[PDB]
Amino acid sequence: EYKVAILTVSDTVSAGAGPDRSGPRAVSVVDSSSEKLGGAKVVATAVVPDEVERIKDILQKWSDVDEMDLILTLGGTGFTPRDVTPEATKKVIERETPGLLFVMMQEALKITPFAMLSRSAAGIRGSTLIINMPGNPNAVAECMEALLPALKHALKQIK
Amino acid sequence: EYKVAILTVSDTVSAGAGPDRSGPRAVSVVDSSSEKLGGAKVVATAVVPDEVERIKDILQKWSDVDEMDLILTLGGTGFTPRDVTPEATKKVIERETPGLLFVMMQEALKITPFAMLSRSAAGIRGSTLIINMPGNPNAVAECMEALLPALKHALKQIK
Amino acid sequence: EYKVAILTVSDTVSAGAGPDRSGPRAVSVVDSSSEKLGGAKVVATAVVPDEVERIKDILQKWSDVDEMDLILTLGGTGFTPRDVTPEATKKVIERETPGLLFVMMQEALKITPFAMLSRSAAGIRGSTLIINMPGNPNAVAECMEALLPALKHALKQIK
Repeated sequence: EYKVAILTVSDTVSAGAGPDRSGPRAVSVVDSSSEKLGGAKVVATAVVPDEVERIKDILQKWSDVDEMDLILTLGGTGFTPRDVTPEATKKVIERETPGLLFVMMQEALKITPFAMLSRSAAGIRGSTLIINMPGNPNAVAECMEALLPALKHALKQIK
Repeated sequence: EYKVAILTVSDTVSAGAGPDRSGPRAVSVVDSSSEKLGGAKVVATAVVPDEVERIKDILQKWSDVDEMDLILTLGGTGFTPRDVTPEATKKVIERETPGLLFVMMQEALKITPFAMLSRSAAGIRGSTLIINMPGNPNAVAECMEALLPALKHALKQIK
Repeated sequence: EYKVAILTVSDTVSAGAGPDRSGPRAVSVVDSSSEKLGGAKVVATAVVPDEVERIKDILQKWSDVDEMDLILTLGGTGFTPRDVTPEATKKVIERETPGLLFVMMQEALKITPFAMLSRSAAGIRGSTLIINMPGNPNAVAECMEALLPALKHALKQIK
């Protein structure tokens, strides 16, 4: 009923130099949150390198052509010079959703102060909600737990 | 002494299809916060539909021509495709006031996690402070309570 | 090992009409946080008036030409019409670092609600981290305490 897609952003994974350890975790978190999200299913994944054009193209495609309801990105959100996910994300979103970002930061900071190094963006494009999430496997579970109480209503409101 | 104006953003109310239930609440909250705000009075209200041009025009007019000290908007801050108040507001403000947004979000989240679905913007234009607030009648009371400790000094500082 | 530079923004100080009371405090906070920051030293200070061009030029110079690792600005962050530091900073940064802002706001609000009147910006330009901090002498000590747990890793990540 809600079409979720998960974008892994990683030079390493994209080059075939390493496995995606976060993608599967994210899929499985969404999957077991399905009821709480009002019926949602991961319907597509993709891997891109840490390059803004590659990130933008997918977000555009998944929003404008495939009409996903929810896109989660993983990675490319830190202080490393290659971390460009938020900049790519900011170019393509139309309506910022700063409350989602406030909640993720607030909860993540309860676990570790290193949370302050996340530079995630989030917003709506067309009728797709796009949320940047950190690249390590536990992050999606933690962010999804923080957002989950309200994310169902978020997706319903977007229509 | 401080001139407050309150803008209701709502297709329904603007079309005459329904009453403004939030406007009068906001007026009355400002009014009974007058002492705490250093002497403030709601001096004008207006209703506009959920259209960016209509919203921008009023914010411009009230800031540039009427020289309001404080403009509160109500509504148009959610995830609904018609909710365009923050996008309108972002076009017309000059200096962001992210602390006001942090406080409103932080307090609202203590009451309900659905607070994360607010996309309010806020900032200064010329010498007018503009704050987006949620469309339901209790929200202005709650946001004003969150901001009130420091809003007096905010208005003084703007001159 | 990390090159820190501290910019004081103040019409009064720049004109010679008054001393810098915050500058020396900031230098001394960085200095005595050196170990915790992985070896950092204030290597340069400058004073500029409350004018965006003056502020931008220095941030550009210190980032592009001198290659500072960390720039702290002091002052020009409130609601006063001359307070233009964040606007100047926003023009020169490339990658926002909103978690640093979230943390400073969160911690400052524990001390006083007037913290919500800070409009600080922060972000990375090239490989320089720029953080706006408030103009009063105790602020840099407080903000640095809030950021310190993670700022070492921030500077390492930027390279």
